Amino acid sequence: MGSWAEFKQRLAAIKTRLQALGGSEAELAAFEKEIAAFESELQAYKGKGNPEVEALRKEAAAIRDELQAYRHN
Repeated sequence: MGSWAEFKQRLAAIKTRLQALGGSEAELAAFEKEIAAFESELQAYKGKGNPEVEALRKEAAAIRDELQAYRHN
């Protein structure tokens, strides 16, 4: 419902910022602070969407490692 509506706008917000990474240190630095709130909120974003947001647990995973290189790309 409206819950997954805002979560979709966030995944797209990281697609543009990480598109540069020329600044990196000041760009994907806040990124790490994001994926962190993606787990604690994944359960508190609604009654308890475990399977629903579950798919977002596999995609957000690759969003962390690939972000380790942008730190200095």
